[PDB]
Amino acid sequence: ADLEDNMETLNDNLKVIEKADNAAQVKDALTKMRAAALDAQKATPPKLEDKSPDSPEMWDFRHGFDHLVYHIDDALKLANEGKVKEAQAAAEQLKCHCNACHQKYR
Ligand code: HEC
Ligand SMILES: [Fe+3]
Repeated sequence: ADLEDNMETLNDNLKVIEKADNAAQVKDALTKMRAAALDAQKATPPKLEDKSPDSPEMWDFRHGFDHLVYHIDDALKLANEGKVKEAQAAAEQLKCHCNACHQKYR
């Protein structure tokens, strides 16, 4: 999918997690977020269109998604342990990282 669609997937599923009734629901949402993060990582954002694909900016952009995936994986651990509230709180730790990338590259 294109970058905009993957961002909608991230945004929608964070809301799903916030509204979830059990940890399996959180797990399913996080799983979709993981996949959308890795698909987004393949994209070139508009603001870097005129930069080298090997530029430090593009590596930073890509690495931002690695870190999002790292957080998703830690929250998945909690979700798979049935810890719905902890897993929800861990998913909220994503938000600053959404914001930081947006500040740089949106
Ligand atoms: C870079 C490492 C990013 C991270 C991490 C996250 N987002 Fe993002 N997002 C990024 C860019 C470069 C853009 C602009 C793309 C463009 O074509 O203009 C966006 C945009 C969004 C949007 C808006 C989509 C739209 O059609 O305008 C949303 C709703 C969004 N991003 C959500 C989102 C969330 C919830 C994230 C953390 C879970 C997140 N993004 C991380 C780059 C990056
Ligand atoms: Fe972090």
